[PDB]
Amino acid sequence: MQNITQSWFVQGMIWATTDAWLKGWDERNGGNLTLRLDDADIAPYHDNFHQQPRYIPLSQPMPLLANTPFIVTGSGKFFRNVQLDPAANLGIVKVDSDGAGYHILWGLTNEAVPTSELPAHFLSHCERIKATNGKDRVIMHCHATNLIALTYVLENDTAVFTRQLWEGSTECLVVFPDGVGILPWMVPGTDEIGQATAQEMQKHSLVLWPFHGVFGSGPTLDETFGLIDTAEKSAQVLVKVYSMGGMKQTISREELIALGKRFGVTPLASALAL
Amino acid sequence: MQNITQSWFVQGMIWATTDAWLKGWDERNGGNLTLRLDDADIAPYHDNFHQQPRYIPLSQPMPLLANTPFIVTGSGKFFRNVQLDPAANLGIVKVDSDGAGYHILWGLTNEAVPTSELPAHFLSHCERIKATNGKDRVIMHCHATNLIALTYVLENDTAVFTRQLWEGSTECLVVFPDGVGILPWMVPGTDEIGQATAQEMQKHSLVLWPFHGVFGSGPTLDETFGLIDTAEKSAQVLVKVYSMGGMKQTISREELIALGKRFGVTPLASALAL
Amino acid sequence: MQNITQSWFVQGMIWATTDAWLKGWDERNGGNLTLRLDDADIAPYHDNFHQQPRYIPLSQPMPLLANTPFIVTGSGKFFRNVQLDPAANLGIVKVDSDGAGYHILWGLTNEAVPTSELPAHFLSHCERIKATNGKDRVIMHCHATNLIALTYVLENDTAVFTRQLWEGSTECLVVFPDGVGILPWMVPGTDEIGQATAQEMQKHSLVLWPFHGVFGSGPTLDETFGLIDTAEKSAQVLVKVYSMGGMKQTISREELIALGKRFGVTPLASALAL
Amino acid sequence: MQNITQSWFVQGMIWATTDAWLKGWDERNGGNLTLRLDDADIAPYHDNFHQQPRYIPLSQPMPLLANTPFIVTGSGKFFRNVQLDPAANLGIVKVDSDGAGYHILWGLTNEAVPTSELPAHFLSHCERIKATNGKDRVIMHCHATNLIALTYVLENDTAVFTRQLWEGSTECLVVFPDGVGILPWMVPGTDEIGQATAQEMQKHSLVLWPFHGVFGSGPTLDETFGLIDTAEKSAQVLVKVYSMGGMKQTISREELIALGKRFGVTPLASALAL
Ligand SMILES: [Zn+2]
Ligand SMILES: [Zn+2]
Ligand SMILES: [Zn+2]
Ligand SMILES: [Zn+2]
Ligand SMILES: [Zn+2]
Ligand SMILES: [Zn+2]
Ligand SMILES: [Zn+2]
Ligand SMILES: [Zn+2]
Ligand SMILES: [Zn+2]
Ligand SMILES: [Zn+2]
Ligand SMILES: [Zn+2]
Ligand SMILES: [Zn+2]
Repeated sequence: MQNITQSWFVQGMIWATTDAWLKGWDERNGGNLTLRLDDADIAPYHDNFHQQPRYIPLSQPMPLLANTPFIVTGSGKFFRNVQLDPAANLGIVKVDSDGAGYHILWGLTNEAVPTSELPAHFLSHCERIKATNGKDRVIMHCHATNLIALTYVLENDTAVFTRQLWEGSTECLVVFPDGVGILPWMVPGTDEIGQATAQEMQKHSLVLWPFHGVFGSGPTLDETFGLIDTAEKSAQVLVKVYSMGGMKQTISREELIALGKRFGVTPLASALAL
Repeated sequence: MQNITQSWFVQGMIWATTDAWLKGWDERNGGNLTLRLDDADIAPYHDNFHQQPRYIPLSQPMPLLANTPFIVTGSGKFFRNVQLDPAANLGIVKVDSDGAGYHILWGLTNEAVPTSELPAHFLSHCERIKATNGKDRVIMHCHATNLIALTYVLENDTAVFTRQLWEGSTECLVVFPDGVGILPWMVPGTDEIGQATAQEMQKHSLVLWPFHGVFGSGPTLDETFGLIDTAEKSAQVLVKVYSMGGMKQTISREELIALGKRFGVTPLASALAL
Repeated sequence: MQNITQSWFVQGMIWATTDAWLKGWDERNGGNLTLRLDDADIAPYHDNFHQQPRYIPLSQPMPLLANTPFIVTGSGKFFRNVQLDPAANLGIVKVDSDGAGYHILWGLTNEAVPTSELPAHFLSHCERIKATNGKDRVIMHCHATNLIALTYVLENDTAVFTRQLWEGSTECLVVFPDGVGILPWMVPGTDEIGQATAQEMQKHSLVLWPFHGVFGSGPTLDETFGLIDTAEKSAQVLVKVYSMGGMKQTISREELIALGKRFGVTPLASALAL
Repeated sequence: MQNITQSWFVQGMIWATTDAWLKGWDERNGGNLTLRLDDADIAPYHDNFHQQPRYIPLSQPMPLLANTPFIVTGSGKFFRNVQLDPAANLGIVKVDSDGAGYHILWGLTNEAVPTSELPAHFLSHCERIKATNGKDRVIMHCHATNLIALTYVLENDTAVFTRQLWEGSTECLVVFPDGVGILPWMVPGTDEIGQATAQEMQKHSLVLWPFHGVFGSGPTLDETFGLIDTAEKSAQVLVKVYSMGGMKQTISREELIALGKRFGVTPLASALAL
């Protein structure tokens, strides 16, 4: 066999955090990542676990997550460093039988704790489980540069921002037909931002935090990264276009309608009506 | 000997898709790549082939491709992932004796299929074989960032866009004297876009899809990548120039004429007449 | 055991200089880095030391640094090259018992000397030791591209520049609540710039040199790099925003106040009053 | 011992071409590089040489280069590929006893030839040998993106362009006090451009070719790359500044004078007088 560091999920967390770091999305400790696992994923490795797993209570219980293991990035940890020492910067946590707290089964060495945003990641996992009949398994936050820049110049409105993003690369309507939900600026790490993000996650796989960054959900690390990368690539194109004095032409409503029909998706009505 | 993963063509596909990924041209599954092989390339490795190669019919037969093997990127596959698992993300296909379909000789594991754009890649291969007396072997699509951005600000016209690209780096006229053919925006993955792209490929080695990306043809992976990289580098320069308020000076018609004479190329007349 | 090149501190210097090089912050010999060590760090490796450590006097003695070892980048050395040959490009120096000079214990082969800016790094180390009760251990200088660009377009004033940086990413107020001190342009490598930078370091962990670059202080290589990376990422966002015609909206004073309260920091009053 | 591929000079050529490729300066075959060697460099490896070195005549003899070996990039070769197969993409050439031609001692396999710009590189080597009493050993050409972009917006005049570059990063006056000589646009690969570049090399270590790229000279690969990287980094800053609507403040003549005095350099008078 092998050590847990060579598992598909530890190697996956490494690749995702490194690639996000390399894109320029995760300065310092900016960003966090949680992946919902099955018991079968971690089972072969139980003797690599901490002998006496630390328990941390959850302020709000999440019975929908009872008995569920996750691999998570740590609080104050750098995406840059994950590849260098996965055990120091990542943890495997398991929510207990009534969803009242979790045990830290592996990693987060030297008394590290999960991302301060864990109970918020958990709330969004809950809404995404319901919204997708258990398909979604990942919540990813990063400081995607061009998407951030756009929040200073575009109206911070779901329909308006979504429509520009759709225009900025042909694939975007196909990739996120439900659009990108945009919150008002909120104090990060608060219960209130967690709740508001989870509420937006009911209707969208992508949520923007003006002047701060993006939140994405998806079934796998690759698909979730890909989702955020698609929105950020469109944002990159838009920044160049706006910098050159704006669109002389663009993808029309008629074209977006034809696109949604061909790919069997229902584009967000408000964004499409503009 | 060696396994097929170490062949020049599998290693070539890996390098090309990775480099395109690293340039920022291939977010998510954006992009696709097909390379026409000879029987001699794949022959040493036949016992590595799937035991019972899956057959897929072609909607339109292509007898010009009868008996021809290709290595191709898979549908829904990420350029990012090719280096990690070539067999999962790439396939070797061989068109049958009457060009009615192809067998999947190798790769595309777990029921993966070639790029949904395979019959379109095939149509362009056909036109490029005819246009170059069999020299061209590669069709490459990617989401080249600056070229995309320019399609929102420049007139989407072959002559006009080609002329700006020629101006944006001295080598461009020498590298693509036949210019870049620009289609109207079209729904991707359709028969209609495949046909229109193949028609443009009769007269140009590079074709642009407004608000979406670029298509290039060439004799080798390196030369085809190089061709697209040249156009995208010129586009990068132009974006910076337009962002700084536009050209105060540029390469003149007189200079472009002198350049084409020295290098023994015939610049596209309409682009040169501007 | 191991050679000194595999120590945490030599490997740390390698990663920090390489990453800064990869970010585009350290063309040629642009940039310098010094890390304050303990005797326990270098002790195991004393027999790897130069047999007869070269002594260099300090123009101004620094008794606060008596007996203190540092690992430092060399004068005229390239950040790019550190990874290739740490011993050629890095040195371990130890300040003597009265702070009158230092011995070169290791590295800086072929008669290389520490960064010409060593006595200035030392002055800032002194002010940062006092300002943080010995917590700070690193002084890092680099040519952070977007921060440089901003010094041609923003008022070069501590309060004004700090406030824009806070606005340019939500985390910035939390990461540098004391702000970024901005000096007038000064001739580099002079006693005068060393003194002025050290004076600014009394009140700020980050100091800008208009038309030149940034200086940061912190307790570890990672945290200091992270600090500079945070300011530069905000600057990158601001450059894009200014390029697109400026802020239509931004983080308000009210929001910054709420942010500082939640995170338990006191934002620089003058920057906050704007 | 070792094979020639592990020599300092083959490894140096690899690093220089790869790094230039990674910076985005060398799309396709854009760019070329020649390094003047001594007989002592190549001597240990003579039995690795081609058995019967191919001879190529020089159109104009260069007796100043008699008996001199060089390692060079090949014609039509990609900087990207050098790391993959140095022998295919690089050659060691040795100019014969009267400077009438050269033998290809090593590399350029499969009938490859040195950069079509070899006799031009050679002419500049000659002028740089004279200008520096034999210190300069490298001629490097690349398609440095931001420097190219600036040639569409700044006056293509030595004094004017040099002065902006000096302003764009404090170190530039110190690094190239003699300035950057700017030619008119010329047809590349011609005798005329070779001559004009060599003439500019009498007075400058850096020469710009509008709408095309840069040429640099220096004593080592690192120092020459560093020289070009410095000018390109300043150009990058200037592009951002011009994109944000231009300089509100900048490095003054008075400051540049003070800078040149401190560093013991004589700034180009015409650029300084502006
Ligand atoms: Zn965040
Ligand atoms: Zn067990
Ligand atoms: Zn919504
Ligand atoms: Zn596409
Ligand atoms: Zn067999
Ligand atoms: Zn056409
Ligand atoms: Zn500096
Ligand atoms: Zn000892
Ligand atoms: Zn201050
Ligand atoms: Zn060139
Ligand atoms: Zn011999
Ligand atoms: Zn001159």
